Amino acid sequence: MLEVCIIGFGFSAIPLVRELARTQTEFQIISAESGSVWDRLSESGRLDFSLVSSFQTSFYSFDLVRDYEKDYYPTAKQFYEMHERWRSVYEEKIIRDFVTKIENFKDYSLISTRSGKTYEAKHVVLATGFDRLMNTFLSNFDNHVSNKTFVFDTMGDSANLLIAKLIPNNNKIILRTNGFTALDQEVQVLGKPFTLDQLESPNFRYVSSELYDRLMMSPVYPRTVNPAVSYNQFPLIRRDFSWVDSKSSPPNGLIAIKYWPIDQYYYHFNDDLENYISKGYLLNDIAMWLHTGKVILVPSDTPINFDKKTITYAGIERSFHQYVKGDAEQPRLPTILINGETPFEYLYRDTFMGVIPQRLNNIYFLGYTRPFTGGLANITEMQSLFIHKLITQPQFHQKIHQNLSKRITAYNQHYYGAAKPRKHDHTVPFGFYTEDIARLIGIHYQPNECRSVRDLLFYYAFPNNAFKYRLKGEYAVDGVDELIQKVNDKHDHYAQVFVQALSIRNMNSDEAAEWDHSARRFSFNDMRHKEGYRAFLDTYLKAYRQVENISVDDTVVDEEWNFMVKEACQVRDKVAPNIEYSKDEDVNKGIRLILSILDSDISSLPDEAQSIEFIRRLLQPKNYELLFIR
Ligand SMILES: Cc1cc2nc3c(=O)[nH]c(=O)nc-3n(C[C@H](O)[C@H](O)[C@H](O)COP(=O)(O)OP(=O)(O)OC[C@H]3O[C@@H](n4cnc5c(N)ncnc54)[C@H](O)[C@@H]3O)c2cc1C
Ligand SMILES: N[C@@H](Cc1c[nH]c2ccc(Br)cc12)C(=O)O
Repeated sequence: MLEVCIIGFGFSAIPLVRELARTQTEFQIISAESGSVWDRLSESGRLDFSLVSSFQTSFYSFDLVRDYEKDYYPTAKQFYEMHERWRSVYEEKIIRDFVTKIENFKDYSLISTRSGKTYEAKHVVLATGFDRLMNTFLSNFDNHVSNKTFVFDTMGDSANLLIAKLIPNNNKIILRTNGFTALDQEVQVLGKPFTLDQLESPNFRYVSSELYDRLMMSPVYPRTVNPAVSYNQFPLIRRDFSWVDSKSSPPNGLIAIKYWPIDQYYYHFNDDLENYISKGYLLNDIAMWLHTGKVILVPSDTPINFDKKTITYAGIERSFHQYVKGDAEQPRLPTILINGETPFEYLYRDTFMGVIPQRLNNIYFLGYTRPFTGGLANITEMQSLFIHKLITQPQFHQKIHQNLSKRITAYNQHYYGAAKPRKHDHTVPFGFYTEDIARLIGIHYQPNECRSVRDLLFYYAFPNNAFKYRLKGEYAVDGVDELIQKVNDKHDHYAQVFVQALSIRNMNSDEAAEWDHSARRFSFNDMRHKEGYRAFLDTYLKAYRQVENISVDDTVVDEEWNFMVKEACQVRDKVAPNIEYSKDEDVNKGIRLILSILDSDISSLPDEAQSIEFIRRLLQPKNYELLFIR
């Protein structure tokens, strides 16, 4: 009898397959001849974009320990090429077939395929990915279309990439939506670029949820009246967050689009523009789009007639080429029959950690948890270790399964509270989720075991990437020690984010919100760093056009657009003139102090002032309890 059957092989299954091979656990892989989105993109020649996520968080530890030399954003092509190298390694283990049904019994499953071949497996892993409605617009939709109006109903990473490809052909973009959360994928810290995922210091939640909340949420919730922030210049981008019923911030179920702010795009690519664009580094600055009016927001309830293909805003009945419904995404599960008979119904909240479903035996879900920021690799790598330990160690299987029902209840209380199930429940802050899996497995770190200030930085400030937990113990990866030193050496041991937490320990929500926005350039949606980039933007559009052999005339005028843009940008034409310290000042001093006491013993530190008292209490954080683990 087959010990393990993995269904679907793309990206998510790689780490688990690796661990099963290591313990010589008997496994077979079944995966469709047709492959995935990435093969459609490959063969239609549309691997012509880059990831929104850092190398550090998008490629697995066993690759990073060989190939990390610096932070960069991988291209679509580099991501697919990495899928194809790992497929080649394991191709002998893969049956090319399509699973149509799983019949789940007490300690085994009967798997049906389209060939009609049947397989019996004690443990079954689904790593089948998602059906995504937007994939067609990326796969197929045309790059010649020009000067048309498009209406999007929702704003996600796919819509934002499509908008990036549309804008250089003078296509006009209308977002009719109930707000969206966008974040600069990169932040300049004392002149050095940090991806946003490197600045979240998530283990500060254990100190207090209130402190973690005021440190993180001012770019998301409208807490500052600083007139430089997009959610003040363009109030329509604001969301209804009344659904949120949890002390854990940022909450599970929050989604953001991550985008290149034009200032950082310039710093990276100005020097060799066309060649960078040709590689898939595309400018997707939604905030620069709202600034220059190439995108406009209109109310959620703005009247639209699909019969005549017109939207009614600014007293103008406006004609559009295409309405884009908006990315719904569904896990590609085959029919699963409970005890051979009753169809299983998938709901994220009814699985433990997005992996273990109820009323099924020895069936695990790999790849159906989405990270709030950073790449999927961090999530799937930790899920792979969790599944590996559940499949190979019966004691661990029993320990998790015995009280599965109450772990799930305790998880849902902590992270969702009394909120109704939502379609984005599957979205988790990466640094909570990786840490949660690490504590479940026992490869986590103990704050009490920190000895030096250096150790405290590693524990609190070093990002909770999967490879953080493969330094030592049960799932150690060779070379992770040198990886961490490289990453620490390049990011000043994450002293800046440690200092951020220190700066707001004694503030309230509102004070923290003002402080986070006092910078010359604050991290997210800073509308002061747009105007001075218009010259660069034309160099960009021209370079893009040259790359894609496009002709277009920038003298054509859509006076109806102008009335709608000016109607749209009314609040901005009021607020932006009100524009015009602390964060820049506090960071620069804090970092000097911290770097000075790096190798100082914590326990020994004497009685600036209560910042030492605070640093000492980090050995004994008061909000460490996670009842889905304990
Ligand atoms: C446009 C786009 C951009 C993305 N950008 C990023 C990014 O910047 N950073 C990031 O970290 N992530 C990103 N992702 C998300 C993620 O990294 C990819 O979706 C990834 O391909 C998911 O890998 P997977 O193994 O879960 O699924 P897939 O890659 O889809 O692989 C699943 C495989 O299972 C097969 N299969 C499905 N059902 C069956 C069945 N019943 N029987 C047999 N075989 C089956 C499929 O044919 C496929 O070959 C992006 C996704 C998309 C679509
Ligand atoms: N005070 C932090 C906020 C931050 C940093 N990184 C983040 C990522 C997601 C979200 Br929501 C917030 C952040 C910063 O500005 O560096």
